[PDB]
Amino acid sequence: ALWQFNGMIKCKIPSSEPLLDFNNYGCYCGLGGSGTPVDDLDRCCQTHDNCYKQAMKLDSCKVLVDNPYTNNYSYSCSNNEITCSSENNACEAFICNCDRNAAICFSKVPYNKEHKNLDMMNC
Ligand SMILES: [Ca+2]
Ligand SMILES: [Ca+2]
Repeated sequence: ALWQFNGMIKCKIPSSEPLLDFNNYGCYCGLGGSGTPVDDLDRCCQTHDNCYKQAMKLDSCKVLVDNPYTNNYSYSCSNNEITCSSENNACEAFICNCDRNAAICFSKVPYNKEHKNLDMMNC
């Protein structure tokens, strides 16, 4: 679920405010997205967007009770490291990994403030 994804980002980037810093950035970070990514962070979000699209088409996930935004899974944060629990079912496990990869990607790229709130004519 989104609140668990927020927890993962914090696990990796303690000094961030997830829902604020990674929203309305580039052509892909935030609800929706399309066009040419403007930088590396924008590319992480393009990848995460595609992962969620795949999860919504997974057979093990029930239509739209098991969606990525509200499906809770089991995970743990150990020394700024993220672990998806083996007690999770198939659908829960795929979503946990989408979030895990994004949290890591975010922690490995630069944040360019000049790319906040760009108009669509630039994508
Ligand atoms: Ca997006
Ligand atoms: Ca669940």
